[PDB]
Amino acid sequence: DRTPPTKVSILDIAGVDDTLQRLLKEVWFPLRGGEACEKMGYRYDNGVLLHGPSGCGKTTLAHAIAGSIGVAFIPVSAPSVIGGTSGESEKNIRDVFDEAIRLAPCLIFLDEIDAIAGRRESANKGMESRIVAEIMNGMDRIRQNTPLGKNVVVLAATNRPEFLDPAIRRRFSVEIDMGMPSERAREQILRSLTRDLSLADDINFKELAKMTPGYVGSDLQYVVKAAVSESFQANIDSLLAQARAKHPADHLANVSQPQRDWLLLEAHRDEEVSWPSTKITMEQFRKAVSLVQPASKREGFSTIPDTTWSHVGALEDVRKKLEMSIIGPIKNPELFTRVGIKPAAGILLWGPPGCGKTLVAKAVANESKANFISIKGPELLNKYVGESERAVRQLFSRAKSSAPCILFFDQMDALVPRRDDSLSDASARVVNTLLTELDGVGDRSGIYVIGATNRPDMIDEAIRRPGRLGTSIYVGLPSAEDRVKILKTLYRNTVKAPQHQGTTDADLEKVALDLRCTGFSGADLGNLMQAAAQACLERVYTQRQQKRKEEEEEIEPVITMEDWEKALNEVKPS
Amino acid sequence: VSILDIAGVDDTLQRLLKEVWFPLRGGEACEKMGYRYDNGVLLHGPSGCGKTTLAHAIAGSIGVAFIPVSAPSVSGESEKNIRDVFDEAIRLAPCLIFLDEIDAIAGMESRIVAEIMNGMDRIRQNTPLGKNVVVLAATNRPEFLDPAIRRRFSVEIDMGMPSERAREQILRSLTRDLSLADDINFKELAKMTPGYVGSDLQYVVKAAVSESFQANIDSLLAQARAKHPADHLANVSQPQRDWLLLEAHRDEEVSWPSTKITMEQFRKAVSLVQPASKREGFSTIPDTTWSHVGALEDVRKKLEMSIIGPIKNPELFTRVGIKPAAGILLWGPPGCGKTLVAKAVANESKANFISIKGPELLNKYVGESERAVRQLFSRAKSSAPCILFFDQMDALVPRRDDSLSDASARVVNTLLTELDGVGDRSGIYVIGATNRPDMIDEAIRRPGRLGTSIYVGLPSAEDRVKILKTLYRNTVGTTDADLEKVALDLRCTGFSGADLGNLMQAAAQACLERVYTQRQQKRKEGAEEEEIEPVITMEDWEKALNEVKPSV
Repeated sequence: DRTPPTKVSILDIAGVDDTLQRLLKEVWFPLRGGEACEKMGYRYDNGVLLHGPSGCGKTTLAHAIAGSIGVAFIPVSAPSVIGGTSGESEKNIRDVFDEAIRLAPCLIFLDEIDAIAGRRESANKGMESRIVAEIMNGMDRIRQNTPLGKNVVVLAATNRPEFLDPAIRRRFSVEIDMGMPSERAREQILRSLTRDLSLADDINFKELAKMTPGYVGSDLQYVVKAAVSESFQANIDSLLAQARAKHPADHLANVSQPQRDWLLLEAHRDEEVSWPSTKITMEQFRKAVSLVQPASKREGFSTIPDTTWSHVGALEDVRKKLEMSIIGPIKNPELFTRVGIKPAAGILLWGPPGCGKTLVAKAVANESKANFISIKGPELLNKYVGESERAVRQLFSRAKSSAPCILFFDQMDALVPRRDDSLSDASARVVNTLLTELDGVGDRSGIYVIGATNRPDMIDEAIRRPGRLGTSIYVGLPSAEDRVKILKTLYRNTVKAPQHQGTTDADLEKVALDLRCTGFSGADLGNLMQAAAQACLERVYTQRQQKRKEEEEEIEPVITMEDWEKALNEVKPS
Repeated sequence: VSILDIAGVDDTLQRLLKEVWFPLRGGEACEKMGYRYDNGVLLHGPSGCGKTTLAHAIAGSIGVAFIPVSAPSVSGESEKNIRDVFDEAIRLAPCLIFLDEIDAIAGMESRIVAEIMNGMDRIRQNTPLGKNVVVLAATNRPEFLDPAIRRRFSVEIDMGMPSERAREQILRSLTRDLSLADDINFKELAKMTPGYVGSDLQYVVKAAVSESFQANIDSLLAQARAKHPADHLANVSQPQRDWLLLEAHRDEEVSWPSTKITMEQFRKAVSLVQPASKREGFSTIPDTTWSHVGALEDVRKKLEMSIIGPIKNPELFTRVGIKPAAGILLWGPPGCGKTLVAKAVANESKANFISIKGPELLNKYVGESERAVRQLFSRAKSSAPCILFFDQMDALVPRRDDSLSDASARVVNTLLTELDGVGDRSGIYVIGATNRPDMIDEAIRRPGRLGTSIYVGLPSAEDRVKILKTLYRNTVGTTDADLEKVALDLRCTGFSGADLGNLMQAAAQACLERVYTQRQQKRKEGAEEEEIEPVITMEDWEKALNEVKPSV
């Protein structure tokens, strides 16, 4: 078996243009330009490493390169060349390299180098170091035993380059990082995948790339399949209706509607009808967002909050400040960079206690359509010496992974004390890391930090430096008349489910002027409405088990004044 | 036909429609769409649930030629056979391909997996785009398949708890050639067979056959006993006597009665067989009533509004616009009657009740430690609606003030993700039970997840009377009125479910001490007639109550 390549050609891959260009100069040139090596009398062989996150299409890229070059290609997987009998797996590697040198020129894709060559330092078992030594000797066999006219190139891929032994890691000449696709790369991948498929003219790939911060190419491959399935859903329902009308015959049985129609589909079988030509509607792409989970979800993704600026009352000047400071750079980075405005990485919110300042950050996150990550107050402070700052640094690393990102801390007053006084030592060990991280990335990384505090005058001055959390904004408390819109939008987007109901919009205005509902914010009003609905449902459940006992129906979801009255008598501010 | 013989699988066919019927028959829709449609349907379920039956049903319903492939059906020659199958399948398109027990030959087997990969690629690239073939397979365990095959086989259909009609029809599909009487009524057997699967029904029918023919066997035994005079021939023991009687006779054959298995024998076999596919299965709806649980009227109402209301009227909460909580949290005295509280809610909800006995899910495995948690939620979703009980909640997620143990983090994050995924409409609610609220992971107590903390109270005096009555009945005058006063003792107030049992055991200690003193005195002073008496009077309970102290 000469191991011929396949047809996974470049037309199916995109978004890796920066990396793919380097391959043109590093792997294509030696493989078929070996005649240049022979004429120059210079052995020109190389080993290329493609290290990147899992599910980035590395196998597809290798297959595409092998198919495009057209030379022999021998893929090797790490588990497939491991034998229980100690002394035969090394024979397998030797035979693979002998085949490579014999069937020259060719390309070797030794997949999952991390699973075959670990660290020799901790390799107690002789097999682990034996494999590394075998690869080391085989690389020299490659470099020497060549016909001088047709060199061979070795391609390897992994996910943890640090896990590789330093010796084997050094042998691969150029290590290429295929990071998470950017907006342009994601748009290119989405448009390339939807190549042969008929697309609706209103499909906008740009804002497709815009709502997917943390997805990966494989995640996009699942998303396109989900959207295709949703498009086929309407055609399947149309087929079901066409079967119900084409051969009604009342029914051939009395089992169930899906089974009853599937009998008709079975009965037709050979009969065929023209299939309507449907184009994937843009609504289905947005529907597919929830159908495919992101790879970077479990790692504290904290999906974009659904709360909008409606949930917060008035504060127009505050919203203008936020739009000009954070939203604007994210919305139109080109326009702001035209003026040369470096996006400030830090903003500070101070004033009343932690009533609803979190919702302010969620509003910015939703407006910017960027990932939001929060922290449960001073949860980062632990008794151990080292892990106190390790979580802080992991936060910023994850924010690097999911760009853009929103890192909103909670109650910094207990996490970054003023270190001017010669008091406490562990606290300084964390604030120093915080200053370093803030100073590190504020320009174009897209990771903006939002402060949360209620005594800004007692916070340390080094953080309030410009570029860091130096933008101080005083978020107050919404007034009574502001609560009119808040209650209306809270009730409207939640229930609104069918004159004879218990909406009573005037009751919302009456509640908004409650004398005992003073210290309430966007979160407090939402909690109050939740409590009122819970009390109303309690009343419904109580009444349903008495009047029916002495059965009419599930009587009513009607919400009366007494529900809100008991809620306000059973609510505590802050 | 195919559907008529396999009913109760409405969800299976509904999920199968647009992934199977669409490409095989209406493949030209994709050709007009210009989209290749490659998938591998992952079918999972215990043996006997009907994987082979549904496979042969789709094969007989499509009407095209089908090749029956199983695990034993096919180091290079079997690979060539699979190439022969696949190349003709793509050549003879459209066609249906199914590989039964695909797990058993996808572990030679690695070469089989490589052949399957190459075949799926060649189907992807060589299809006419208008008449394709679908690689269908069924596995008794999804975990056994290769992870690469797992990712490639991203299409799944859940064959969960078999329907009553399905169970009845598969019972009849077990009894084709069985010589049966006319008294069999398969309808009631399925209705009283909630917690069994196809293999379990096979066990049930085999036990029924064995018990039915036990009538023939002991008929022969009685005939042999009456045939041979002189009382008996073996004085050792009854079964050895039966075997000795059967040995000598041997060749003197008799007309074996043409016995037909009766429904009564099936009823007898139902009780004997109870595997439940687990330690408890899904523990079919408990019979505990709210009269069993003592008082807790406020607690009862809180459980109503928190869990029972969402279960009874799922649309009501959506109409009010409140997402139901992920479940409840229980705390207070030790685990005396928390299971009663959970079982009462399960019984009123009339849903499945699955409980985990604390530090049992965690074993020496670390890879499967989270897999067990995932599988529990998967089965609960399959058997929706269901309630899940976690007593001794401390055994899984103590306070993570110091997030050091990597396995603990892997467990807690996975458990949080799974419980958060399905808490609103899927009908699965998880019950958390422990002794102290403050020894649980903090990332659970906040709203949305298990943030509803409910305090379970100690049993009352009327409950204490019944608690004493049950245990004292198990110890066997009864003196029920005396036990009432014992339960009404002021010094006995500071007890709980565990405490009364230890109090009774200590009272037995004083009683037997008095018995020893009487035995010594009567034999020596007052011969050794071992006049043992277990009667317990007020002196014993009073002395034990004074000698026993309340717990904390």
